[PDB]
Amino acid sequence: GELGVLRVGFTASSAFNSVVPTAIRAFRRAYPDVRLQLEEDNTTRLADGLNEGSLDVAFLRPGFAGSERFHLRMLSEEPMMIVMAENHPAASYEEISLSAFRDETFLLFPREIGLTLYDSVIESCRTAGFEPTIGQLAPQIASVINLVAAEMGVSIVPASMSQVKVIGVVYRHIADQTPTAKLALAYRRGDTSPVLRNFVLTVFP
Amino acid sequence: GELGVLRVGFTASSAFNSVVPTAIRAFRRAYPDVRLQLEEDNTTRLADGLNEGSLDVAFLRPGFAGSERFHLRMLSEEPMMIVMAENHPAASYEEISLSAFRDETFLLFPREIGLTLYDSVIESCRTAGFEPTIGQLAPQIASVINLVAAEMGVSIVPASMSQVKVIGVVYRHIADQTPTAKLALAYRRGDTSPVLRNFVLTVFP
Ligand SMILES: C=C(CC(=O)O)C(=O)O
Ligand SMILES: C=C(CC(=O)O)C(=O)O
Repeated sequence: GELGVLRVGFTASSAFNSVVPTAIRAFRRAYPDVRLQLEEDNTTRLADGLNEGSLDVAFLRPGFAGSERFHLRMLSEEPMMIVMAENHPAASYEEISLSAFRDETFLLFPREIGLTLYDSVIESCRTAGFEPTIGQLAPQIASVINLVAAEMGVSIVPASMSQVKVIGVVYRHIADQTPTAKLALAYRRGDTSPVLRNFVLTVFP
Repeated sequence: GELGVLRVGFTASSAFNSVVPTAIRAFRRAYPDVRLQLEEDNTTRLADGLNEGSLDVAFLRPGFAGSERFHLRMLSEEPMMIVMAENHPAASYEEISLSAFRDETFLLFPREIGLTLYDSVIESCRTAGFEPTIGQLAPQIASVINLVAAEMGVSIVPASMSQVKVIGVVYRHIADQTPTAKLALAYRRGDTSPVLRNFVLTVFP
């Protein structure tokens, strides 16, 4: 499996986690004659792509319905952080608890694209003792961060999204809970393709 | 047109330009009873969405084939910048000329999603006197930046993408040419909807 093409998907936020570019670069160097066709889409779409054979492997968020039909190998777990406007009152706090936002508007992406990550944001607020008020939905976490800059609310994001230094936003660690965003390598059961095997073994030497 | 829904599209990179969140927030405050349905997609898809009626207005890049069928109002022009790995030899230069990359690999997004921006990157290199070697394609400019962090090549991006401070990349202004990335508000000709009118007049008071 030194020649051919591999269709590799990942979520938009997952690309900001170092494991994704690290794996892509490592595979390209070890197997230069395998063309990587890269697709950026959310976990719901990536799982469907794996199921229908339009993707060969994906960096996605584990836990979705039917995930037991695929192989899932954990690649990164990272804390979740609050993103807020620089002038938000909580930005002056020495320690940030989620209860400070019990009456704040949360911006999010539409649940249907990534149920597990969306639900983990809601449950984080529930663990802090409140039902969050969800305001404007935006398509991706980067889109949400840009609306946070316009003071439309706050959000909770994978820690690696703190690289997205939109002017006028700040990222803070959460004093509660330690909610975590998870990234796994996903691929079909009983797909014995040697190219896929070479990719999986590159990601997990 | 104080009630209803407006379907608003924008490209993933365009959200990092302040005009997009500024306009969305201003409209939401002036017309709270109009629901904004936000879609993030590239200029090719946004133009098709406007044509088929699945979008009402878009922040897109002007110049595409058939653009004369729509209204296009310029909203922002910004310089384009080089994004490269922090350890690239040109990162030490006092002034950055595109000819320094004449033998470097350029990473880009697939041309079909945004012909005008893609072609402006190629022509920038041509104006500098070389045909660029295009390496790995990634789906969006943010995806490309993350691969630049893995030292897979360099790219040219709208200046506002310099907010995307992926660890291990740097952004530099270009000594040549002044290549510019353009953002326009696009909507259908002869669409007399009062909600759309209210949005357009919010963006251009
Ligand atoms: C918005 C999401 C959630 C998902 O696709 O699982 C992401 O960027 O990872
Ligand atoms: C990749 C592009 C080009 C386009 O969609 O016109 C962008 O993010 O703006």
